[PDB]
Formats: sequence, structure tokens, C-alpha cells
Amino acid sequence: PPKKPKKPGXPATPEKLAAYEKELAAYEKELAAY
Repeated sequence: PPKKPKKPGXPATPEKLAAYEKELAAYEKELAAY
């Protein structure tokens, strides 16, 4: 089972937020595929 990506806290730059969104989307796809 795919582990849920953790949220970048503190010094979180827009790119890492976008990365969190993309990785969360990947989580959704892999979770749905699971």
C-alpha cells in the first residue's frame, strides 16, 4: 500500500507545495490503482 506523502511544514516554498500536490495526485492514482 502506497504511503501518504507528508506535508512540507515551516519553510515551504511554492515549488515544494506544487510537488506536494503532484505527489498527492500520484498518491491518488496509485491508491485508486491499488
